[PDB]
Amino acid sequence: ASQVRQNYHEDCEASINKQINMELYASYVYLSMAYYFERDDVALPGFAKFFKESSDEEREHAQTFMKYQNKRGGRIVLQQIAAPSMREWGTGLEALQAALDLEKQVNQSLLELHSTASGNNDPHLTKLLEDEYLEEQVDSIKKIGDMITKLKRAGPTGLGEYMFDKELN
Amino acid sequence: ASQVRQNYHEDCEASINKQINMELYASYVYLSMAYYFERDDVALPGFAKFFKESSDEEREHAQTFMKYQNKRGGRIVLQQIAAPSMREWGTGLEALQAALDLEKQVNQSLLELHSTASGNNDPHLTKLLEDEYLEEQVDSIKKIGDMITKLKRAGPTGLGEYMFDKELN
Amino acid sequence: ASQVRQNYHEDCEASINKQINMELYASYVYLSMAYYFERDDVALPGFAKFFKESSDEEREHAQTFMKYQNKRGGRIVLQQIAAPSMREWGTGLEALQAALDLEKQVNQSLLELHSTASGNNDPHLTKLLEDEYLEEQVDSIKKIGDMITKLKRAGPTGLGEYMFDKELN
Amino acid sequence: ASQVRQNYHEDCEASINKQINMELYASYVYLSMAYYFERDDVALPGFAKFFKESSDEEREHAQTFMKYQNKRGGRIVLQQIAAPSMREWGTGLEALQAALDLEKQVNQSLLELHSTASGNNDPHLTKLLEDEYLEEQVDSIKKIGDMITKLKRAGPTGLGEYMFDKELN
Ligand SMILES: [Fe+3]
Ligand SMILES: [Fe+3]
Ligand SMILES: [Fe+3]
Ligand SMILES: [Fe+3]
Repeated sequence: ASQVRQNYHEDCEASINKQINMELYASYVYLSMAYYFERDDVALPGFAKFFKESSDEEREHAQTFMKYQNKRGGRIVLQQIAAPSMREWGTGLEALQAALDLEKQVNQSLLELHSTASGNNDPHLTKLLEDEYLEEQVDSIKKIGDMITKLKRAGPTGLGEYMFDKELN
Repeated sequence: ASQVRQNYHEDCEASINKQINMELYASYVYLSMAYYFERDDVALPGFAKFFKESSDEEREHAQTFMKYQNKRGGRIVLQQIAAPSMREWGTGLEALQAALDLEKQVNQSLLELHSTASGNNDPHLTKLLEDEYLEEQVDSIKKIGDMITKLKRAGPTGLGEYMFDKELN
Repeated sequence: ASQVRQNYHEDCEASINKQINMELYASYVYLSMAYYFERDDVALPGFAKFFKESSDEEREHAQTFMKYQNKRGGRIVLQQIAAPSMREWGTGLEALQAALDLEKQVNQSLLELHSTASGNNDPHLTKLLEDEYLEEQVDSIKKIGDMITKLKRAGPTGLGEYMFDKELN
Repeated sequence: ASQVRQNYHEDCEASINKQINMELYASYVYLSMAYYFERDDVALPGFAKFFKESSDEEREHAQTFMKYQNKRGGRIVLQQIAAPSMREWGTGLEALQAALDLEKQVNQSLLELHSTASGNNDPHLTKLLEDEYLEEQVDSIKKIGDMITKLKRAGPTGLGEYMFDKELN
């Protein structure tokens, strides 16, 4: 064990590692989405910049978990990162319904982790998750939900999608 | 009691108290509409900003009458504020016609209050109403009218509404 | 309907709607007190400014819950806002003890709402309540307490109240 | 008659002259009050500055009436100015109850004049009075009423009056 380790149970150390992987996976789906919308036969630069910033952001989240793992005395164990579930991501609206569901799975994974931290009476870890991750996921979800409604209104394809893309840039 | 009351009749004092309630109700209707247009399944932020400013400006008008009541010597009587007729305000065009409707009611009330003021030979109260309320009300009716015409032209729903929303923002 | 709702239970949604009403009522009580202390026969402008800011900060809290309801997926239900228990709030000290009383009621409500949030394992709702409401409420109770003690020392009426008013300004 | 005179009835010309005198008289009472409070055995510099500014202000009002008399084609007829009703003005509170009543008489005289202007269908003159004089008198009255209440609270004499005077400076 570690010299700084205090009130840090093996269960929570294990879930932070699985969470790290999950965040890297989401970062990777989003990176895949960013350059999909930069294809000449797609050409949605607003959508691309948006999923690029999302990929950055998820990768940021993984690093903060890694830093926390070290801060409490746990040990970072890095696993394989899966291929993006798709190689081609469809229409703008389809890519957004995808990210909505993906941020929801992550939200679900984070809430299960907060439950683990309560159960093990780790107030430091519950505060971490309530302040850096659960706040972030709920805002992210609401933002994409707004976007899905806005994009459906403009017409999810054709001229409306062209205009919506501009406003996302 | 009061030491400033001069040429201030009781049915004008009563009218002002009843007007303060009407203004607070309208403030709460526009507040209601404000947040309706933030629901993730409505997502019309321009409509939301326009109605939040409207809630503000109506609450201001109520405050201004409260200040007036005291300036003249009358006594403020605040009644309960009715719940808005709706929880869901429908489409952007339906909410605009609701506001147009509502502004005209407030205008009619204000014009009755102006009449009562003349009837009792209160030139101060008429001046207050003419400079502070009837001027603003007729302006605000003309604007919501312009808005309704523009929105019907842009196509009341669809891409047009998405575009008309962005100008309101 | 909503596309963002995740881990958002109905009795928390209901509590938030009932809390929004409570906040709007308190906003209207402080509004009432605000203008009471402007009557030409009361003329306590420091007390008036303190209660007008209080009306503002309570209306803000209601708005913040409204924003939260939408962020989580719940649906805002606005009820009628009761008329304040009084039209004349008595002396400066009597109005302060009224506010102290009222703030504690809101605090008790908020603490019940926090309890309901834990009961349903909503760590987001507890975090919202802890950072946004319980923190501000306990601060505001401590301030009105300090105020009440100072005003009783300065002599609750008389010259002391005239002087204590000027500090509040 | 005059080359610019249009829709200006002899009645309204006559009342503007009596009003001019009245304003000069009030200016003169206030000048008398200003230097009363500068006596070594009184020494209330706040009260003095306040009635000095009032004397200025009333004298200003008389001039604006004179200018209006010329603007419409009437002719300024200047009468004797009475001695101030008192040579010694008593306590601070007594001087303020005096000015309150004096501004009320003037308000009464102005309202009678507005009535004359309505009766003669002179919209220019009713607008003049509603915008430069009735607005001014109601504010003045409310201000002095506030002051009478504030001063009674501080204790209308002794230490409280000393402190109130400072705040008026
Ligand atoms: Fe993440
Ligand atoms: Fe209004
Ligand atoms: Fe509150
Ligand atoms: Fe005057």
